[PDB]
Amino acid sequence: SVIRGLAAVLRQSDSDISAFLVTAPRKYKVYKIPKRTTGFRVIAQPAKGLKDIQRAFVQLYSLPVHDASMAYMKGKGIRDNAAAHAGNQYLLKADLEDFFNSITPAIFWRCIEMSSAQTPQFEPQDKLFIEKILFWQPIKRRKTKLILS
DNA sequence: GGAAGCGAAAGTGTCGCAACCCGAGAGAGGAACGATCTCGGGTTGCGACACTTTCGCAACCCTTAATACGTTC
Repeated sequence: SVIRGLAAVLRQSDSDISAFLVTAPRKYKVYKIPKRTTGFRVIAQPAKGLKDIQRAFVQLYSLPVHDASMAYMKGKGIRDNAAAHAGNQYLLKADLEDFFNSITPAIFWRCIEMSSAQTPQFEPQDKLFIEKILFWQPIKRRKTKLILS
């Protein structure tokens, strides 16, 4: 079903979407961006074909997001985030470690299962395709390690 | 995640020294052997240190990226 939806949006055949997705987790270009002090960050960008599929997926399936989440939200940004705290005198900042690379298919599916608000329902057959759409395989030899980039 | 080279940490084995034991031997005391002391060789316990083994830092960025200027993750 996910495949049919994507094929319709991208005006492609079910077969060509399915074929592309077989090795989608490996279709990432890896490069370095300089840090502002010394050193580099390593970035993995999906190939163009995969980016299109990923955008289509996000368009087709609305996942719930809390109002406290300020990043990547339409009409919100760093100004809104800062303004939320401007009237208070005491401040605490905390950070999550390796945030994106900590999110695995296992976490994703657990969150789907646990979620209070109306999550899209996926057929078991679609779960494998979704994993291939959303998660990157950093290590060629280790097919079992999929993470968000 | 983890190349290649490197060294920290930690466990094990080696080996040389000191202390001890043993029998051999020249020959004090005084006039018959053999007292006392030292040579030379062997054993055993000890502990400092050499040797061995494992771990972990982080090169590379995989065929697969985009290019109007800034900010944030």
